Amino acid sequence: DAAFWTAVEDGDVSALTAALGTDEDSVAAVLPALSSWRRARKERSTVDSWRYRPTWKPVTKLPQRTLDGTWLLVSADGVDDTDVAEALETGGAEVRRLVLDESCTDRAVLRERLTDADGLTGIVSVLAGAERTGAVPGTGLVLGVALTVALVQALGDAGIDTPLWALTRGAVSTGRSDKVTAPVQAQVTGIGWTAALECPGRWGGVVDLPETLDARAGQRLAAVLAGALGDDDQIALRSSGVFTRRIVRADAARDWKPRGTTLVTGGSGTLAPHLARWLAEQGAEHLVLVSRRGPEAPGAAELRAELAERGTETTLAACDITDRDAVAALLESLKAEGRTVRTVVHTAATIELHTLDATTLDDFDRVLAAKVTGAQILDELLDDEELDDFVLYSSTAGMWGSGAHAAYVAGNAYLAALAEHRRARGLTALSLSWGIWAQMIRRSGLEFMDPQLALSGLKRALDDDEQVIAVADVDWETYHPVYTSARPTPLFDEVPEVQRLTA
Amino acid sequence: DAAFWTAVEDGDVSALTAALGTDEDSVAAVLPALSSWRRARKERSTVDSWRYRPTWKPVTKLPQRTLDGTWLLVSADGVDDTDVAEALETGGAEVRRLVLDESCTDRAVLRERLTDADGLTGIVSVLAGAERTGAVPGTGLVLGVALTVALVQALGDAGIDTPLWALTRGAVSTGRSDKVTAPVQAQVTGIGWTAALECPGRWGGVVDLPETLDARAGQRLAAVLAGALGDDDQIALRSSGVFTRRIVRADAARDWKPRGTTLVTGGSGTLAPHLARWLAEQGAEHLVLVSRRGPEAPGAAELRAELAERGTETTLAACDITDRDAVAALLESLKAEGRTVRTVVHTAATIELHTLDATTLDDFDRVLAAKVTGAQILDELLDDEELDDFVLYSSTAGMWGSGAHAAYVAGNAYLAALAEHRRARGLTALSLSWGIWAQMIRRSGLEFMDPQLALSGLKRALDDDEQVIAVADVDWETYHPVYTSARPTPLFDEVPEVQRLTA
Ligand SMILES: NC(=O)C1=CN([C@@H]2O[C@H](COP(=O)(O)OP(=O)(O)OC[C@H]3O[C@@H](n4cnc5c(N)ncnc54)[C@H](OP(=O)(O)O)[C@@H]3O)[C@@H](O)[C@H]2O)C=CC1
Ligand SMILES: NC(=O)C1=CN([C@@H]2O[C@H](COP(=O)(O)OP(=O)(O)OC[C@H]3O[C@@H](n4cnc5c(N)ncnc54)[C@H](OP(=O)(O)O)[C@@H]3O)[C@@H](O)[C@H]2O)C=CC1
Repeated sequence: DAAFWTAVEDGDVSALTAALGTDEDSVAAVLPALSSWRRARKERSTVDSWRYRPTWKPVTKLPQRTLDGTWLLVSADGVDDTDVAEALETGGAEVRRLVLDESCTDRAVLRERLTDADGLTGIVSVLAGAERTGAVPGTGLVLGVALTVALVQALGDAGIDTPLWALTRGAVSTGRSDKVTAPVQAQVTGIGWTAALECPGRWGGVVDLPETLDARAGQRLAAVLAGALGDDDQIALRSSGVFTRRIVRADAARDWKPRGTTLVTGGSGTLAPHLARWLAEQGAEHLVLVSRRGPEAPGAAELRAELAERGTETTLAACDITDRDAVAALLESLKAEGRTVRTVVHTAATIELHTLDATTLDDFDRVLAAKVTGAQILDELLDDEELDDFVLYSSTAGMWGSGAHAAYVAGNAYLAALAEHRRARGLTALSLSWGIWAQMIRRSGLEFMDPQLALSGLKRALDDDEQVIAVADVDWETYHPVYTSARPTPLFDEVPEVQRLTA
Repeated sequence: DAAFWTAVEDGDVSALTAALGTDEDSVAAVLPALSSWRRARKERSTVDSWRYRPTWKPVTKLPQRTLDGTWLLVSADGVDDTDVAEALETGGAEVRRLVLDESCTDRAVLRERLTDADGLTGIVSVLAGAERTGAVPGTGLVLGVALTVALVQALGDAGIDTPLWALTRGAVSTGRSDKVTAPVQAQVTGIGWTAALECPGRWGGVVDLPETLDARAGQRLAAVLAGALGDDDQIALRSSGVFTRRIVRADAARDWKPRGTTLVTGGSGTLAPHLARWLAEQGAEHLVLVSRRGPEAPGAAELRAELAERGTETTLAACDITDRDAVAALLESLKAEGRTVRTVVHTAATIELHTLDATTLDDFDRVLAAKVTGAQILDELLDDEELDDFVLYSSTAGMWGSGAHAAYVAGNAYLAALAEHRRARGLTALSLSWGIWAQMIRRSGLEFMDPQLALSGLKRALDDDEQVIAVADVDWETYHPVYTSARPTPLFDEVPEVQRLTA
């Protein structure tokens, strides 16, 4: 068999006409079409091993357990704690409220408030409630987001090794009819995931909270906070009970074709070229590539021409997607040609590394602002009528944590949520998590992907009206052990090849 | 893939010319030859899962251990015990010699000698040394063979539950240059294997002994007898150390063609017809089918004709292979045509069931005498020059034990040994262990085989100048558990599918 297929895989051989004994003239009559059919099969089959979804697994049996000692409950602005204070009280603990203000975004200012606060038993932050937007210049950062990075920083500054937990509400979808209601808080989740990795000694976990925290949910939360679930840190809480998160392989409904005008942000970018070629191969009649540099960008003028030869008019535009009125200018402009944007693809991003201890608000802001303010602005303006697609580029760094990627994970998890939140209200949106496209890097367990195969991923996704998926080549037998080397986790236990390993 | 091959497997479809897109006229031009190539592949691949060899696994680390209490050492005629008595003495035990005589072949007569012999610690029989041939009328049974069945019978009669062990010397080949020197004793092995199954409470095991039992080998034997090896009952002892037996799958060198005259015993038989057809398909120009009935046998005259149409003169002969002078008559006869017998195939057998407690010497003799005296007689007479093949038909009931098959196992294990003994002296011989050919039976874990596939087994064997192999379809996941239900054993641990199960 391997012999047989190898022979057809390469072609230009008679090892077959031997092994089969059918003349020879009727071999190369069939050979290419068979050689094709297995090129195709080989490529569907590999791609298949690249797709993954995050999913929520019910906890069948929640070990009964209560809280002990003292717990600091960290809020801000006008974030209500009561409902959560009550659960910790009735769950057996003594509660220290620590309210914060915008000036605490400063890690020095904040550490000054952690006096009379050692030998705590646990810490609990409901800073994700602080969704307010204009309260820390000159950043565009969300209040609670900043305070969160602050809080983590101050505690490592102060040397407080007591375990920290973050609570969101409305940032996860356990599925069913569990709408995402506050995509913003998924930023904190994002940091949470990452802090798990960076400072595993003092990170508890993160918990989405149900619309209403009743008594049972109270008790449940208290048990989770206590330590009930061991190493299981990503947790949702519903009135139906408790779920922990897993990453699963996707199971191996229509067609898809680029109509009207297609917008692509991050045009000056690295991946942008592959996508634009690809889209021109799908019959794209007009591509708008947007990017601050835009026209006068290092590959801009030649790929413009390369696409103009295949029949695709591609207008380069210079615009900053962080600019409500520039983008509004451009959008309203084309509508006056008049175009119709049927598809947006949002690759606008600046990937800068940075650790949580090191980073500053301004690094954090720099990384987020393009992806994020990008999407909200696109989300505000775009017509939402007729435009049948709205694809967001994302990363596994953001379907789960990565060391030193806190902001990018924060930004990427927001994309997914904003995607889930839009679908929730009946609007189209796909957040797709790549995946590294084509050595220091490659030993981490990640493998690089062919841009075309990788775009096969995206085709399938677009055909299937997905809302969030990953497309990535992972060698789990080296990835997993790297990943867990400090902190252990069940996040990947349901990935078959990761099971074999565990045994 | 399964789709793809199914389509070609059955043929007469265009699901391919679709899935491939290569016209359609050039599909059925190739389809049959491809459809053939996978018929062939499918059949090599199944057959492959049918082949097995017995093999001997070195015991790396022999738990140090000695013997305790009293051991009865059972001999006969002029079988020397000393060398073995000394090992039990120096190995820490008190020794009761119990010599037997031909009249003890009677289980009543024998039980009268087991008075003053309870609360023994173990029993040891070296009855396999009694290879003498004319000492129990009217049977042709080997002395020690009969005494062995006797001994087992008397002990269950007497209710003595102390564990029994049988020693042979020269009946196994650990491989290397380990010649088989006394094929006869493998009969006792054969019973031994079976008694393991029938009365597992009082059976110890069986041990081949090295040419010379020195002190180290003494110590080793004493440890084996003590209980060192636990559940491991088939054991060889060499100066290099101790081996236990395993059944392994064979690994998936020339060609083979039936020349001159081919002799087939068991001609009137069930399998004989398939073989004769098969041999006529290999270009056999003359088949001698021998069998007491011979000419006037239930299918004889028509298969004779059926083979005469394909060009193969097949002479039916009436002869009893238990008759040194009849067989000599017939052999010498044909040489006077003159023929030359190039190939013998020895299927002459009477498969009657019978338990060890129930059986009588005469049942035991009936079953053996055809297979066995058959082969010795063939072995004595045949020219051994020019005749390039000498195939013996055997059974897994005889590559290992079966309940109630003691005699057939005894006879089948002798075939293998006589095969190994002939090769040892540079004579050709193949003992092939089938395998059931095509429901009460089939639930045991055995599956029936196509006569043609099954003969593919034999082809490969004959091409490869094998000396002993099995060809059998076994469902191990039901066979193994049936097999071990009373008595546990490692005999099959090295068969991959039996490992999975154990876990
Ligand atoms: N490359 C890879 O292998 C991987 C990529 N990804 C994801 O895929 C996407 C593409 O990555 P890649 O192309 O490598 O990233 P790049 O950094 O190459 O692309 C960023 C593009 O966005 C533009 N951009 C930056 N800031 C702004 C702004 N304020 N307004 C408008 N445009 C801006 C930049 O153009 P300009 O500077 O001209 O404005 C640049 O061309 C990313 O969003 C990333 O999350 C995920 C995993 C791996
Ligand atoms: N059938 C199966 O599925 C299996 C077969 N086997 C092995 O394959 C072989 C063939 O089995 P099968 O054909 O079923 O057995 P059969 O009982 O059908 O064949 C026995 C043949 O040998 C002849 N025979 C019996 N006694 C004597 C004698 N004293 N002299 C000459 N011939 C004698 C008989 O003919 P007549 O009475 O005319 O003399 C009979 O035709 C056997 O040796 C067996 O060990 C192993 C496992 C399964």
